[PDB]
Amino acid sequence: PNQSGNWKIIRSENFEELLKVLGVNVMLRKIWVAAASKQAVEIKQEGDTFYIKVSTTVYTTEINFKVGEEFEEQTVDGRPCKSLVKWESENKMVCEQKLLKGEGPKTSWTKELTNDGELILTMTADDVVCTQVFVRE
Ligand SMILES: *C/C=C(C)/C=C/C=C(C)/C=C/C1=C(C)CCCC1(C)C
Repeated sequence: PNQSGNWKIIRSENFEELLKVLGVNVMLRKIWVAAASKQAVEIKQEGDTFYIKVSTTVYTTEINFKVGEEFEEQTVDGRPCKSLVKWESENKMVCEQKLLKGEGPKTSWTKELTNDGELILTMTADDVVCTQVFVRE
């Protein structure tokens, strides 16, 4: 059941708390928290192959992966990492991340398309879980 589409954010929970764990400067946190409620997300899914574009005025990223194959992306705070996505269930994928260089909080993300048509993203750093909920444009 396919996640392709243009998605608009409706709620963002614990994003500032996540940025705190990641050590992001407070003045930057305020800007990023504001931008998080205005983001645009585009997904192109063909089976296990994904393209994801996340766009805001301060931050934009493009993610490319196939489920089950290691790939490179960045942590939320911008550090290059090695990632691997697996299906946890029919509708929900989970990504484990490992920094290329250095140490820091354990980070991961999940993405799920629900029965009622919401896309739910979670992003985790150590004990803090941020949840962002999207609906189709
Ligand atoms: C599967 C969906 C993924 C992996 C989405 C990742 C989205 C981000 C890493 C978003 C990051 C943002 C910032 C770093 C600051 C501006 C607000 C966000 C939420 C767009």
